[PDB]
Amino acid sequence: AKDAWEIPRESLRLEVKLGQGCFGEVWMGTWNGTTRVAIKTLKPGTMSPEAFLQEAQVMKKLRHEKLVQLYAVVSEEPIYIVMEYMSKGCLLDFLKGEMGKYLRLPQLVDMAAQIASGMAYVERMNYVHRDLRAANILVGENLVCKVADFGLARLIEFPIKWTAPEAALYGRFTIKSDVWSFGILLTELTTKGRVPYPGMVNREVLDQVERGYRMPCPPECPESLHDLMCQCWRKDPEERPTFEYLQAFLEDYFTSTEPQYQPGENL
Ligand SMILES: */C=C/C(=O)Nc1cccc(-c2c[nH]c3ncnc(OC)c23)c1
Repeated sequence: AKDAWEIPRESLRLEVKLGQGCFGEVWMGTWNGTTRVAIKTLKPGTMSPEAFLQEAQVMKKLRHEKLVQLYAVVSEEPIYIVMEYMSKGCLLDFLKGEMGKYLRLPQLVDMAAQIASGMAYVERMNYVHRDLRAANILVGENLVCKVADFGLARLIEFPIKWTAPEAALYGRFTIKSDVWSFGILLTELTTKGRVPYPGMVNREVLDQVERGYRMPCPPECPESLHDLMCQCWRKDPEERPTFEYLQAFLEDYFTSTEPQYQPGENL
């Protein structure tokens, strides 16, 4: 028995590869002959069909302007998850590539504010994302940024570099472990997409972060924004800020917190 998200596969056409998802290719396509969509597919043997479809099931419950929106599901093999098309690709590639070279702090903080707004919704809905990072943010026209890849997201009831230590070690995933990941994402934004903890392997990251080590202020990043990162990286997850606070802080940043900001060479 199917629900009202289900469509027939013949209503989809797949034009062009957009890249590799976690478990199969993602394609740009059209739906019902007039809607541009993205279509996540499942590579054979990677994982079971319904484990793949848990991603679609979580997106059925989520609807916000800063989260990539589910459109439709084909729940018979070959499975397709059909969703909103984001024309500028993943944020990580955007930051690393030609276009991000001219991004400066006002645009980067505005992207962080949009991401914080989507995560504030996740927060209000009592969900956790667990895979928050620049590779899982998608960019659209006018530099809209949206939270994507809900493959691990879940109603509240792993790469150590982005994952809060209590989640990596003990599996304690809460919205505060996502707040930690958002702090790491802020470093990806202010370094034009560099890998966090440069020159450290995972085991060193784990040992050091447990000893109190935190990344220093990126070059030309204001101390006030590095302070925000350090708050997101507090050892005690309950001392980390809420996404509601991060959204407001970042939206108001250049009036309330850095009214004297001056452009630099890179930020
Ligand atoms: C950061 C690299 C990366 O993950 N790129 C990437 C892979 C697969 C798909 C996409 C992509 C691009 N536009 C999209 N719109 C909607 N959904 C997507 O994937 C789910 C999109 C980028």
